[PDB]
Amino acid sequence: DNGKRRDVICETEFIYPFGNETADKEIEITIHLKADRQVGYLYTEIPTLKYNKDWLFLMTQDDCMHSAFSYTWAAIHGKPLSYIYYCDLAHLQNGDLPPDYYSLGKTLATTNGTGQEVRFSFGTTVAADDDLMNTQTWVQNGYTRDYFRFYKKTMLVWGNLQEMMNYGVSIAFHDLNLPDEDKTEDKLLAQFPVAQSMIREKLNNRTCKMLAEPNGDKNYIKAALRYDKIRTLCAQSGATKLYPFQENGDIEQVVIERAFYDPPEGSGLTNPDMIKAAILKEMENPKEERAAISIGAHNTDTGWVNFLEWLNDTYGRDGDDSMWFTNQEEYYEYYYYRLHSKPEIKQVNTHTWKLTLNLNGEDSAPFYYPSVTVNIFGLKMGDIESIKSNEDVTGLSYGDHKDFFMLNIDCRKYLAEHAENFVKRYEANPTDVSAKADANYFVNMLKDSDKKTELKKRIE
Repeated sequence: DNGKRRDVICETEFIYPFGNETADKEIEITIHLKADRQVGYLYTEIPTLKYNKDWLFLMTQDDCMHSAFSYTWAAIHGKPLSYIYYCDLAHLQNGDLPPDYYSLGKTLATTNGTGQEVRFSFGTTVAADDDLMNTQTWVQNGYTRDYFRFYKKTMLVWGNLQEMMNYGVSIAFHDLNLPDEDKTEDKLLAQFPVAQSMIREKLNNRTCKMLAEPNGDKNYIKAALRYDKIRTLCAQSGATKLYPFQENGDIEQVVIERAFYDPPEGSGLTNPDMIKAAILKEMENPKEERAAISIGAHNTDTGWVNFLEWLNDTYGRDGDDSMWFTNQEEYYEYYYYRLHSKPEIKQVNTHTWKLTLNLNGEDSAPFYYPSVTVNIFGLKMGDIESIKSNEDVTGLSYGDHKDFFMLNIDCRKYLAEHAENFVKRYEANPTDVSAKADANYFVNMLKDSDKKTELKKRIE
C-alpha cells in the first residue's frame, strides 16, 4: 500500500567497502606500439592537478546540513530538486517527491580529459556523535494535505550521508557533541575517537581524516593536531593559502585556508555572487600564480544550484573544462602521491614500454581516492597498438593532451563491484532514468575487461 504513511530510517542498499580499501597500489601498465611508430625515448610525470586541469576549486559544506544532500549532492548528481523543500534518500527511492520538484536535466561535471565525465566532488562535515543523525523520514506517496515530511531537518540523517559516500563525497569533523564548558583542548582530543567510532560504524568503516574548524575555535585545531588520524584541516584564519603550482612542502597536518565569501551587510548579494566575482578575479592570472578557490558553505539553496550549474557551464564539461572541482581529502591524497610516488617508464623491447608507479598512502588509514594522472612525453595515441594493465588498476582512461599523452589511472580495489552495485540498482528500478545514468557513469570508470563488457550489456 503506496498511500500509507511510513516512518523509516533512511538506508541505502550498499556502501563502498572503505574499510577494505588497500593502502598500497603497484601500477604496471604495458604500452605496445605499432610497427612503424617506434619511439626513441619516453619520460613521465604526475601533473600538478589531476586530469591536467589548470586550477582547483575545493568545497566543504559545514554543519552537517540537510541541504548537503537535498541541494548540493542532488544538483551535482542529476537528482530531483526542490526550490523550497528538502528530500531525504527514502523520498527519492520511493518517488515521494515534493510538489515543486524539478530537475536540471544534466549532471554537473568536468571531463577527465580523456573523454569521461567526472562529477563535481565536495566534502560535508558530520555530527557523528549527535543522536539527531538518527531521525526518521516520513514517506507517503500521494499525500498532498501537507508537505511537512519535506521540511528542513536540523542535520543530515545517516542514510543520506551513507548514500553520498557511494559518489565519493568526503567527510570532515566539525563541532563535537560535548557541553560548551567541556570544549577544552584535552576534552575535545578525547572526543575525536568517540565520533570516529560512529563514523566507522555507519560509513562501512571509512576513517575520517579531516577537521573543518568550527566557530573560529582554535582549541579544535590544537586538539585535532594531537589526534593522528586527522591528516588535513581547514579554517578561515591560522591557515596557509594554497597555491597549487607553488606549494612545495609536506602538507601533513597543515591547515589549508578556506573562505565563505560573505556578502556585505544589506548589499543584496549572495555568497555565490561573491565566489563568482572572486573566481573571475583569480582567472586573470596565469594558472601557476593562481590560488585555489577554497570555499566553505552552510545552507545551500536554489542560488547555490544555479551557481554550480554556472561552474559546469563556464569551467566544467559544458564550458572550457579547465577546473578540478573536488574535495580537500581527494586533493590532499593526490598531492601526497605527487610528492612521494615516482612514475617510471622502461623500454621492454623495440615496440614495448612498461610504466610503473607505486601509490602508498600514509600510515593512519587507507587513502580513499587512489587515482592519478600520468603524462607520457614523446608518445601519442596514434602510436599505440594496445595498452594492458595489472590487477591493481581498476579504472583506465587515456588519450592525447596538448603535444603529449595522458593516462587517468584508478586503483580503487572494489571499483568493479561498486559499478556492478549501481547496475543491480538500475536492474531493480529499470524505469528510473537517473539510476540508468548512474550505472552508465560508474561502469564507464572501469578499465576494458570481461566484467565491463558484461555490465555494459546489462545496461543497454
